[PDB]
Amino acid sequence: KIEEGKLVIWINGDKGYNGLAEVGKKFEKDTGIKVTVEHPDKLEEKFPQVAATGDGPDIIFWAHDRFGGYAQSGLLAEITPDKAFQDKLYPFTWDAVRYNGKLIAYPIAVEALSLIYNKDLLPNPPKTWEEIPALDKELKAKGKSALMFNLQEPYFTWPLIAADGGYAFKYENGKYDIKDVGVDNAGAKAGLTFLVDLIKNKHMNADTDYSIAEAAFNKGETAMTINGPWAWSNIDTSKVNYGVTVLPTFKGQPSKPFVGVLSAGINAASPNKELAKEFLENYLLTDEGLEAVNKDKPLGAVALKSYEEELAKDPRIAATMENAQKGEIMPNIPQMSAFWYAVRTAVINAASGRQTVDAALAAAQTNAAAMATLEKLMKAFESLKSFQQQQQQQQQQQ
Amino acid sequence: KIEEGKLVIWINGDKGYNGLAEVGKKFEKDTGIKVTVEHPDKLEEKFPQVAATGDGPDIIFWAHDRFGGYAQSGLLAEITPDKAFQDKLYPFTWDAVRYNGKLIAYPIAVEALSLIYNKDLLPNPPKTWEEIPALDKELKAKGKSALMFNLQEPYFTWPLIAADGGYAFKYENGKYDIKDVGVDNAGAKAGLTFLVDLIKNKHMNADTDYSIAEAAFNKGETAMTINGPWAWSNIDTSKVNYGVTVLPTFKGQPSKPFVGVLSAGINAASPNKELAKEFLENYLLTDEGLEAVNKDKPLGAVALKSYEEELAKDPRIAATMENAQKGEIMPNIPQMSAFWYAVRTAVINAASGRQTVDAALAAAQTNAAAMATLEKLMKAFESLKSFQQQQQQQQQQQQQQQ
Amino acid sequence: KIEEGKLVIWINGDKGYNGLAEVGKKFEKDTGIKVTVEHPDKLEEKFPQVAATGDGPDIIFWAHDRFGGYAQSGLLAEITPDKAFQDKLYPFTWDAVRYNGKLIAYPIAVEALSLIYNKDLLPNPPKTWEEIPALDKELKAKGKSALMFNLQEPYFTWPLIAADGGYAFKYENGKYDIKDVGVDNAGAKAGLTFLVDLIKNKHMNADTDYSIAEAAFNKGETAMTINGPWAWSNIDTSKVNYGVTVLPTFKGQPSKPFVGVLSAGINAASPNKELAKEFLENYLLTDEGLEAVNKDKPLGAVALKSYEEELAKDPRIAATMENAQKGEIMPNIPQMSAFWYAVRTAVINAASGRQTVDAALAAAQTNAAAMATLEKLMKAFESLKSFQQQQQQPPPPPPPPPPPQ
Ligand SMILES: [Ca+2]
Ligand SMILES: [Ca+2]
Ligand SMILES: [Ca+2]
Ligand SMILES: [Ca+2]
Ligand SMILES: [Ca+2]
Ligand SMILES: [Ca+2]
Ligand SMILES: [Ca+2]
Ligand SMILES: [Zn+2]
Ligand SMILES: [Zn+2]
Ligand SMILES: [Zn+2]
Ligand SMILES: [Zn+2]
Ligand SMILES: [Zn+2]
Ligand SMILES: [Zn+2]
Repeated sequence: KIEEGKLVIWINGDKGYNGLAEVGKKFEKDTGIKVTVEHPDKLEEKFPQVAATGDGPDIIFWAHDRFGGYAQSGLLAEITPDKAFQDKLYPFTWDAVRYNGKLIAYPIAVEALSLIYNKDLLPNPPKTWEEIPALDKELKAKGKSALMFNLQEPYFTWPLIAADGGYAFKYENGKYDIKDVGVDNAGAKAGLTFLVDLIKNKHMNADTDYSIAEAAFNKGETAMTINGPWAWSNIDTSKVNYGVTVLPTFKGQPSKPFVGVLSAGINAASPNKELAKEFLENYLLTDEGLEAVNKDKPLGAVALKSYEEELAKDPRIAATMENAQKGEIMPNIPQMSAFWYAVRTAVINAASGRQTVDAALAAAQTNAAAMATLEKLMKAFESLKSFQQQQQQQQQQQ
Repeated sequence: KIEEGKLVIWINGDKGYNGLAEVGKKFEKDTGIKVTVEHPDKLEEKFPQVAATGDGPDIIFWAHDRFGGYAQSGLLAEITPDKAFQDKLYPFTWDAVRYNGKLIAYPIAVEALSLIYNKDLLPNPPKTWEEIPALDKELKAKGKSALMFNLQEPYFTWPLIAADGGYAFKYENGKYDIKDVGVDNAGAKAGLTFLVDLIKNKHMNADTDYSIAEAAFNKGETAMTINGPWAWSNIDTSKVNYGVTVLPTFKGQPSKPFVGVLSAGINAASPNKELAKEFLENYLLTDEGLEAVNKDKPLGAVALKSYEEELAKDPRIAATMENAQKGEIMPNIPQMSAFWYAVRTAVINAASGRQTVDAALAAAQTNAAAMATLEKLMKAFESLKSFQQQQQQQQQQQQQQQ
Repeated sequence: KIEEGKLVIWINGDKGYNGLAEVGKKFEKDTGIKVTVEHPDKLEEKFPQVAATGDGPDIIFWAHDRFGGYAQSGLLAEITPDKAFQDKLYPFTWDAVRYNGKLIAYPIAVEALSLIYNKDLLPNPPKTWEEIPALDKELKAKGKSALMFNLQEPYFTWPLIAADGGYAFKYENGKYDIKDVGVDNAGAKAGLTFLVDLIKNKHMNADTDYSIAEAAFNKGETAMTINGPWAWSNIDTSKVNYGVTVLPTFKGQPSKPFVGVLSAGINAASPNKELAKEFLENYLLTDEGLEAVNKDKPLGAVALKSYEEELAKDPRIAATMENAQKGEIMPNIPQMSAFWYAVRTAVINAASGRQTVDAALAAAQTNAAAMATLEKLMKAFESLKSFQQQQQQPPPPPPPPPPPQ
């Protein structure tokens, strides 16, 4: 009992859900359909629980990375946008929303790391990573630092590593070639070498965690930090005059940051599949649909070109999109979670001086793809196999 | 002990074993060799203990699915029958007895599921699945039911799931590309959807096992049941005037039931190779040779064309063969055992309503890839504590080198 | 040590480290870089500890067989021998020091099983295995056996099993198709069948290890035995007129022993790679270079052509090179560990007569492909989850494998 001639939608309670209900209210006045917008506890964990029984929302708004886990479990139905509508958003986005070579959701917003500098002590930010050794020495004169960011998290260091040539998995025609990890090619090796070199030369530091990093920019002790939109709402509080632009280029090559995409899919057992697709087609994905959601909580850079250009005037949005346009979509696959853990145990050891670059990266590849399925096959089996035998005889033992 | 120079034969019991002694009589005359037949108990597991060591029977009659594991263990010897002899049997029975491109057994009899109907309620049975709902209410008025067959089983339900396009492991070129299941494509979805509908719309029950099915048709409480030749004798004793025909077609596509070709194979450690392949190729696989066994215990439809027509006059056999022709040759690989438990839980979840079609169904592919691996890792685990444990320290090394 | 501006070399306490050291003070004078030659304990284990951290020697001398885990763990650096230098060595040795298509070391010495025969009991040695039966009866009368070698080992039996057409994996350009395990084809069957036939035929015993075969030869109880260069020294002390020649041919085809190649690899962390390459190229590996090492302690067959044709004068050396050119460059991949164990139990079973040739040979490769992931993957995450999450002998893992009922 998901619905019956109405649209109940799910979206995280920190989003522009009030602006969405306004789009649902304008939708109601136009067709005659009651559009409930909800925002329950850890929905992304509770959704695959009820949607498996055939219940819950008609539509669910979430970042694409968590969608592959639904799209595989047959919880999302395939969408069907005509080519006329497919051109309205962006070429790179659609690619973030296909599972098994077929579109599984409508992309809403976008999320990419950008370079945040202090215009007061640094009015013209660097175009490359190569003057940062030059810039830190100059900054050390006034008791300041050129760069200070979280090295304890792979997502933050990945823009540099993947800048020259490195890549997580090889995306081939809407079908990631899983057996093609790229944390070994000279590009990934030269990248991480540079990162550790800055730690060695003392142009940077090692124990910089997110707590320290963000709070080192708000007091104005550093010239630059790399961080995504979620940080903007803290630089305003700190008064600090802040500029946002494209990341610096390494070896002349543009940096590759991982790009998430807030997207909305349609439930597999949601009878109102037409209305759900109807609401999303020309009520939310229209200029206003987003303008209305944007007012409640700004969603950064949007998927829709037409409204993306209207929002482009804002430099921060303008740069986030430019960073996203040369970035790699964070793979929506299940082995992605093992990659992160592998690359994390790499960069921690590489920076610490436990393993020389070339060794820890080549180790990551061996204990990434191989330790990806090892537990997967085992856990996924020992969970379902025991569960199967646990639930079966207990059903008759009730 | 080495199997002996005579042709020693093993065979379960249910089949016409005394019928082989009559074939051994035509064989003891021309070539003059004593053809014994042992009827062992639980031999489907006692074979890789005697034939593994170099003993066991020269020949073994058994369903082809079990022959994969025998074949893979190197216990069975490859055969090469005449190209003209191969055309003596149905081309589809040949693909049943192959491993990695190599023929490893002689096909005897086929066996597929078929529609069984009570002539005194359905004088003309439906060719279409879609008419099951309409026929149910028409019979419910008389206090009856349209169809009733086992649901706690993938063997019986699969025919419908597979009907549209759903398959186990893909067969391409005398092999199985295992990394290519098909319990999730549109076909497999459309099928199980339809089956779950008859359950929720009350045209059909959910908790129906085999016991309730077979009996209800014998008691005349249903007008159709899906079953094989193993229940023919029971409906003979029920005194119920029953028919039998080709399975109902879903979505204009023929329903595909799992096949089961009974076959004989010559084991590797059986030096009496030529005799076996002589006796089997000619003496048993003659027009008359099959009569002999069939006369003891009926074999159902047979792989041999010429003799097939002879029995095909009985519609019961003609439809078993017509349904085998258009079905899945039950793959003889190790991963197949997993396919069962995964669909087993998939179909029971879909029927009880606790999950849904696409939901419980997409799980089966994840369960198929997850169950197969550990089973194909646990049989080495048992071997590591029996070859690197028992062979390394229990026996010889402690029994002589202590 | 980390070095920086110098050259620290690890070899092995028993090889011609002195001869290498003389090349050390030779190179030292020509450039200005003092070369140190050290011989640590169990260095084959020590290297992947200290090298992984950016310490250890600049170059390492070891059998390419273990260089696979070094090249894979990213500890060794890629080399670049010019086209002219490539041709200077025996073509087949270059295949020994390749990883994922890349060269990861310089080959030095070659070591392959040979055929050692007593000249007194048997002047002209048999060139075929099919003659072993008839030769055995001939010697049985005089109270002697024709051949006795190690049977509780696949490194000694394999040469025959593979002689017909079998192999470990598949090398067809510069890679291994690991899903190819060829211990099952007619070759292996016909091979092992012959060997097992000999045991049942009583032409040879079943409970023969190394120590027995080495002793029975040296005492002159047997005519022939299969053994590498390492056993020569003991036959020298036994004063038994021995000769070494090519292995007996089976079914017309040459026999096939696994080839080992001593190699000199350069650490990835070495700041002075240029010196390491210049020392290993233009010094040690030119006639005189090896001439030094060989004099402190013999090397056997050598990767270099010029100095080989001069060493080959010794019949035994030219017979190791003959055997090696027909041998099977032993794979350095991590799967090789399981393969050995697999064949070990396959032969121990076939010899004892428990299972048929066809069974033991099919059951070998299934136990091998299952074993390849049972430990190389299981013990790989087992220790990773143990540490990165945390807060000779297989010793099997957990967890709970509940089946049925
Ligand atoms: Ca349109
Ligand atoms: Ca608000
Ligand atoms: Ca007749
Ligand atoms: Ca077909
Ligand atoms: Ca030292
Ligand atoms: Ca000089
Ligand atoms: Ca040159
Ligand atoms: Zn909420
Ligand atoms: Zn500096
Ligand atoms: Zn407007
Ligand atoms: Zn109905
Ligand atoms: Zn020493
Ligand atoms: Zn003999």
